[PDB]
Amino acid sequence: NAMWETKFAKEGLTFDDVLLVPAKSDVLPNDVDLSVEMAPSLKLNVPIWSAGMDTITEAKMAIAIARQGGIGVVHKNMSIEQQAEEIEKVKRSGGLLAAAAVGITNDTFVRVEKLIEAGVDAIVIDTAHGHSAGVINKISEIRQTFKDVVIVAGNVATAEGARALFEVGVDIVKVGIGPGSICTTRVVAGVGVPQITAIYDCATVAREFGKTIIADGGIKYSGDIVKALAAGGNAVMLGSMLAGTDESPGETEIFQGRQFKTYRGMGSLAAMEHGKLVPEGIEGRVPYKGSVADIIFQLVGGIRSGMGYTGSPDLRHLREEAAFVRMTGAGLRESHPHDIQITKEAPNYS
Amino acid sequence: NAMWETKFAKEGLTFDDVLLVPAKSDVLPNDVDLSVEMAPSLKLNVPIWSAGMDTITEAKMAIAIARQGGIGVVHKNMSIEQQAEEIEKVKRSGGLLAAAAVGITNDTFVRVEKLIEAGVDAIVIDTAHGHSAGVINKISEIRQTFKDVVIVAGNVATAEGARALFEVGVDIVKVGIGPGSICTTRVVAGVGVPQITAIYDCATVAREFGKTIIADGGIKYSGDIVKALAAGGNAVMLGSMLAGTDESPGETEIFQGRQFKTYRGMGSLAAMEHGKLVPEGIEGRVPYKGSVADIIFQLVGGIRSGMGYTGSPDLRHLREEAAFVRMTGAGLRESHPHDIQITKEAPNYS
Amino acid sequence: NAMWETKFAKEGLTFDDVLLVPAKSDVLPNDVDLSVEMAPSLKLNVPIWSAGMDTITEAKMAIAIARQGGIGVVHKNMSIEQQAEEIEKVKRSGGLLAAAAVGITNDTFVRVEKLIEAGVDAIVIDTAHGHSAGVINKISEIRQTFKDVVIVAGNVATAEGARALFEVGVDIVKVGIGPGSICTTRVVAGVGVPQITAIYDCATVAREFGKTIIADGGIKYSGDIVKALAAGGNAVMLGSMLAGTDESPGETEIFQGRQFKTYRGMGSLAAMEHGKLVPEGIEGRVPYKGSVADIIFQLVGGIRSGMGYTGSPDLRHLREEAAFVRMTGAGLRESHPHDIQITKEAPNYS
Amino acid sequence: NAMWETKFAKEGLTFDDVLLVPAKSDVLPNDVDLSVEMAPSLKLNVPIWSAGMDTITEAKMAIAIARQGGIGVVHKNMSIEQQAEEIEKVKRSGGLLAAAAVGITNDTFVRVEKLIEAGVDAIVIDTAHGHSAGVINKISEIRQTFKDVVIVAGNVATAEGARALFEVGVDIVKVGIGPGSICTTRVVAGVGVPQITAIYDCATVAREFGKTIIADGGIKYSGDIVKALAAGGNAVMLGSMLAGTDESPGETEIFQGRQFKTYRGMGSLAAMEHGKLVPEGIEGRVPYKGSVADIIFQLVGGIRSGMGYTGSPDLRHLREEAAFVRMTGAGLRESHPHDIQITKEAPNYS
Ligand SMILES: C[C@H](Oc1cccc2ccccc12)C(=O)Nc1ccc2oc(-c3ccncc3)nc2c1
Ligand SMILES: C[C@H](Oc1cccc2ccccc12)C(=O)Nc1ccc2oc(-c3ccncc3)nc2c1
Ligand SMILES: C[C@H](Oc1cccc2ccccc12)C(=O)Nc1ccc2oc(-c3ccncc3)nc2c1
Ligand SMILES: C[C@H](Oc1cccc2ccccc12)C(=O)Nc1ccc2oc(-c3ccncc3)nc2c1
Ligand SMILES: O=c1[nH]cnc2c1ncn2[C@@H]1O[C@H](COP(=O)(O)O)[C@@H](O)[C@H]1O
Ligand SMILES: O=c1[nH]cnc2c1ncn2[C@@H]1O[C@H](COP(=O)(O)O)[C@@H](O)[C@H]1O
Ligand SMILES: O=c1[nH]cnc2c1ncn2[C@@H]1O[C@H](COP(=O)(O)O)[C@@H](O)[C@H]1O
Ligand SMILES: O=c1[nH]cnc2c1ncn2[C@@H]1O[C@H](COP(=O)(O)O)[C@@H](O)[C@H]1O
Ligand SMILES: [Cl-]
Ligand SMILES: [Cl-]
Ligand SMILES: [Cl-]
Ligand SMILES: [Cl-]
Repeated sequence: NAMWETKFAKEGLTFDDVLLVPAKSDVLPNDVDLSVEMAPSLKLNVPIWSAGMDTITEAKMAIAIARQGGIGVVHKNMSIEQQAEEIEKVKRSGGLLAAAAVGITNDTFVRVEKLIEAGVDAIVIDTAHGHSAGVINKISEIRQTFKDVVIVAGNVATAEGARALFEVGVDIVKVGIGPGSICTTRVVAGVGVPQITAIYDCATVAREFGKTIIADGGIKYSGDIVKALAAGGNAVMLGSMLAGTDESPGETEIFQGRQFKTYRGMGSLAAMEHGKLVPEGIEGRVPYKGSVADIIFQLVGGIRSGMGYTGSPDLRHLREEAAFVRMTGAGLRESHPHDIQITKEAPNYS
Repeated sequence: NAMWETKFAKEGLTFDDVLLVPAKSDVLPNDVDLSVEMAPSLKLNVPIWSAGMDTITEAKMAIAIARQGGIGVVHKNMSIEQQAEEIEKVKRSGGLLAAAAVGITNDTFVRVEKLIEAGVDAIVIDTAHGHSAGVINKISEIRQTFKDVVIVAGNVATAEGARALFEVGVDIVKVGIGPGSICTTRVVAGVGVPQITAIYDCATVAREFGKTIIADGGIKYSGDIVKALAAGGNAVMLGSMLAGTDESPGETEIFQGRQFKTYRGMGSLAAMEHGKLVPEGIEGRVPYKGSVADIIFQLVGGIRSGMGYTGSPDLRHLREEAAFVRMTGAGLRESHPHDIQITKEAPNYS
Repeated sequence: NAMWETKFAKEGLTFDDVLLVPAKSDVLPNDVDLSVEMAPSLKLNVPIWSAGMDTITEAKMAIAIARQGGIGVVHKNMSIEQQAEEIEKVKRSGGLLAAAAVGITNDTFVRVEKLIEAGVDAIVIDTAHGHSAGVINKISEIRQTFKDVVIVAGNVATAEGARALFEVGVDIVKVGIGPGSICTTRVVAGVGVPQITAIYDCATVAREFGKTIIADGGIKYSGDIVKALAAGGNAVMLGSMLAGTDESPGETEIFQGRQFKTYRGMGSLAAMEHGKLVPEGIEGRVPYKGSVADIIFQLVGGIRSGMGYTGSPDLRHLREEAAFVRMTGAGLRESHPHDIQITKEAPNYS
Repeated sequence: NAMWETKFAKEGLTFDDVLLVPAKSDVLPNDVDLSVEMAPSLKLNVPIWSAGMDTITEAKMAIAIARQGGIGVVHKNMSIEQQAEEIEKVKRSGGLLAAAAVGITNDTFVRVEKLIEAGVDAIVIDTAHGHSAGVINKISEIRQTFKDVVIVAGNVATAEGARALFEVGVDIVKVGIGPGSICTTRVVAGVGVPQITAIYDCATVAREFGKTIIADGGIKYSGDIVKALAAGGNAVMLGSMLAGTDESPGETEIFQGRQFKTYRGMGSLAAMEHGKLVPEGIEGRVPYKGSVADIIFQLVGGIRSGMGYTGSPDLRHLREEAAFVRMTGAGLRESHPHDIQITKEAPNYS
């Protein structure tokens, strides 16, 4: 049995397993082009999507991140009327780009229709297991019903899963099973793929179709964005790094003389109340980060620095030509600050 | 010398070394079939055995877990009359399934006979080193004396050990040398096999015989059960995850304003008093977990979630067709929640 | 250049990298033979040498460990008259075995002569770098001067180093560069070999000569002794595990309501005062352990347990036939107790 | 696409991944030759450069380290007149060797000229990404303008980067992208090479040209210097290990009853104020270390000890002939002191 014999053949890498190799460079960081074409009708100035989560992205977040060159995915833990109204708030703030999450439920077709009426630019079909017959069949039916809307669908973590979604007309495949900071899928179900490998395997398929992927989950620092893009992601999706900003939906708390905000998985127990299956996320708090504009400024600055190191004048070169080097945990220790008592907080390092 | 030259050839994986790869799925988690045939006369509704330990399973535990679809192994740190009486309590609670542990001692044959008189469904011949001449010879003699009883025998961690036990008529081989949470076998004797590899090597033999194995020890989360089953285990045995429940034999203590219960290895010093050799277990305490019904509900929910991800409609497909991906410690860090202060305890994550 | 190209070819394992595989066994732990012939005139009942260190072995320690079946190496941080007098105390306690450490200094020949006059059974030529021209030349000269004395010489960590010492008539080669608990050789000089690999490479040479080796340093638990012997060591040398016993030279201190004893490297600054080069050891304290008899009882019990698991009826079988399995750090975590609050101290686990 | 297929082919090692193998030795540590020819006109008695950082090296540091056999790189976070004046202070302290850092800015040519007028011995062209067209072109122009000055240029971490700099007449290539203790390049930009591999790849090129390299960053102990030199570095550059000395520019602070000094990356926010791009360093404090003379004495003593172990009579033999052994994290744990409560601080181990 080939299936029995190859049970443990596959290997997987995540962000902390790899570094990008410096290469000959002709481009300064400030001259790098960060724009990316997600689909023929959807181009971003910076390759960053904000996560469709009820503690990350409502209209306030989507407005802030679109003004920085990204796009926000308004979460679906609200009525169809409310979610459409959030989209109208974004479009009425200068015609900014806006995306909106939908599930595979009995309201999906009406919800998509009202979101399109509100001016939405992308529909984000968000499911725990995108590589399933019922999901692929509904997606294909959505694709034929709404022929002109940009469709993001996920999540998958394998070539075969990304191919199954591109085959039914998905424009953008969202990649990531288990890497999220608030996620417990891998300890509760035992299922996942290390995220760098998942990006790489799915990007290989996306290139064959001429489409794009979103690297979703597990990003901890600006350098992880560069790794995610160089592994083949056309853009990334961020929760943890946008959590605790002014524009995120919560209100700040004071715990032990310091400001925090709530960040919780959409599969946590509390989040599923807001909208049977056992939880696959936890509920937590993160330190108050400040404004989205300031955070994106640091992220973008890390991407530009990385691309100056790799000689990437645009994201295409970073995706196609940047090489990695594998490292051990000892290499990870060398990569972070070591043998030093940090006295002042850096704006891009905690 | 081939033995000298191959001293370090073998490699071993445990649960934290691997993840299950998501695959094309046609089955929702709630429609998954969790039943397993351990032997022609013994079928379980959920593939879970409770450990034959004096701080895990007496009649109260065996009743609770059988009512959830599993089976309990009543421990043998009691007289023959007492252990038979515990079995009668289980059978008088609605004819529930019941198993009972026996050693290889001078009372084994009488103890097995009285347990069969009490209505026991499986005999669990529990030994530290199942792959030994004296144990295999007594087991074979038990097999010929009691021809119709389901026999579990262990523990082994190699193909040759599992084969030696199946060769003398053992119905179910219990697998695990050293992985137990309360176990020190590997630091005291230096002996063991990482548990995923041990399950896989033994399951390969079990398939040749048409018999089954129990993956015993080292399970920390519900996702480890899915890994254990996908590595070839027909069912798992749990101590740590059932420790501290209402139905476990101890009484709850209050330490620093919180409830705990005693959990100790059957090879710890205190456990061997209750029933020379140096200890191979420690004595500890675990937080109070609540009822067995609530804990099994979370475990079962993780198994169903995992099988929906792998597209396994029953445990046979999970055993034969699910693939793994290997990961580093960095991948393990990504798999658990990271970079977040958990504020609310999840029912399936500590 | 082959030397340039193979700079990083070699790989090395230590105790925490490996486990012993259980095998078919015909021998109970209590029936195992632990005796070992170190040289034609030197046989031990248990394969354990106590370290020649000024906080481990003087006459009191050598007496206690010889009474348990081992042999003690009286340290040389004392005059020739004093060290010879310590040996007389051992021989006057029932003719017990006794060994004594010598350096390569300008008193070595007189010191060896007086120790032989006192009845010493083995001379332990202790040097930091045994694989050096000056050391090998003095050793060869000692071998020809004292033709009938058992000679231990070390330390080396490679086949070529062990071969160089056996070539000049060394009876027993002591193996270990850097693994000691109190040792900083590897961080100060950058030099060493992981200890399991060092034992294995040197044992390969020892078998060709028909001689023996002592696995010296890095032993943390009784299971490490079994790994050390199965990797090819004929016996082990212990410092850390005998430190803090009643029979060790220090007096007990009380720190924060608990008893401790001093344990320090013979290359620490303080130890070199007692007897230029930069220190290669640290000075520390360990918890009070109790009597040597009780500690050896636990160690011996772990060895017997390990050999029952591997089916080794004597140490020859363990050396020649026991197989290992390699494991990751995740496997190490599974091997120790995990996910449990230990409440009672085990006699063989801290 | 070969670039796509080889995205993860490369592997990298750092100091904690490797140990030096002991070898046959004819040379005592005190007889080892530590001198190194960096360029035909620049020879050092010990192979150590002090880092060109505003919390490490001004005239006071450069004087102290030159008096120990090394050379100091006076940092450039000061005017041209001030930096030239610091160099005059060094030359007026007995004609000691002195080096000075320059950037690639609009003052570089005047700054180099005034530093040469002051008697500087080496120019250290310090850039974040030495493998860039603009940097290589300015360096080549500096080489043709100042034909007789020793030129150090960096930093690179690849063979192709080192080759590009040697091709334009650089005498000494400085190697290290990301390993620095105060450095965040690898987490902010995602870019780097584990330092042992980076030294080895660049040294391979340096040998073809007959030139030299400086191993810059990540050195934590004296043993790391030996590893860095044996991996092919002709000398090392130190920040962390010289930070907090009397001769470093800061003044000592008292924090919680203990003395500290400020150590900060030249890419930290505060350091860039002293002289847009996002920070790539943090600001911290280190314990007060004492005098440079005492620290160098310990470092040099570790190098001599290492070379006695490897049988290296001079640095050429260490570079060309010393072999390494690879180890896991378990091997790293064995290499440091373990299972001991250090009571007295060692002069070469924290
Ligand atoms: C409860 C869990 O929730 C989540 C898991 C992962 C990511 C999340 C992100 C946002 C919100 C919730 C999330 C879940 O839906 N689990 C789950 C597990 C296996 C499944 O398998 C299927 C499925 C299989 C075959 N056909 C259709 C669906 N749905 C599944 C849902
Ligand atoms: C003291 C130790 O106890 C246990 C070890 C491992 C798992 C446990 C689970 C429940 C209760 C006690 C356990 C033990 O029996 N150790 C031990 C070690 C090696 C042995 O080897 C043999 C043996 C070898 C050859 N023939 C017969 C028996 N019995 C052995 C017992
Ligand atoms: C100071 C250090 O001390 C020790 C190191 C390692 C183990 C110890 C155990 C007990 C007591 C002291 C120890 C040492 O001797 N280091 C040292 C380092 C390199 C050497 O190289 C040579 C040497 C090389 C070539 N010929 C003769 C001697 N002796 C050396 C001594
Ligand atoms: C802000 C950062 O600062 C440093 C980074 C690394 C080491 C440091 C050591 C001392 C002082 C500052 C350092 C930097 O210059 N980053 C940076 C990143 C990418 C770059 O790419 C280029 C570049 C690329 C192509 N042509 C010319 C320059 N310069 C770059 C500078
Ligand atoms: O509770 C959940 N379980 C599993 N994954 C989740 C859950 N909630 C959000 N996610 C995923 O995790 C991503 C955010 O991960 P982060 O950026 O690492 O914090 C989201 O964009 C989702 O893809
Ligand atoms: O003290 C002992 N020493 C070694 N293994 C033990 C001991 N007691 C119980 N076990 C094993 O450990 C299992 C429980 O492991 P856990 O589920 O990881 O807590 C039991 O089912 C036995 O197989
Ligand atoms: O200070 C020293 N530096 C390096 N090795 C030492 C030093 N002192 C003792 N040793 C070695 O370390 C062994 C003890 O190691 P332990 O059993 O792991 O504590 C001794 O038998 C010596 O071989
Ligand atoms: O802030 C910075 N970012 C990145 N690297 C730096 C920065 N400042 C200094 N370095 C490098 O780090 C080296 C010192 O590293 P350390 O010896 O490990 O403390 C310096 O010689 C520079 O090569
Ligand atoms: Cl449409
Ligand atoms: Cl029967
Ligand atoms: Cl003699
Ligand atoms: Cl010039």
